[PDB]
Amino acid sequence: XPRPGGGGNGDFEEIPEEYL
Repeated sequence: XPRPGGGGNGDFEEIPEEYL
């Protein structure tokens, strides 16, 4: 769901916040 960093400019797939 929520993209890493909030999304917007840089719509990436959901990446574990726990990792890096």
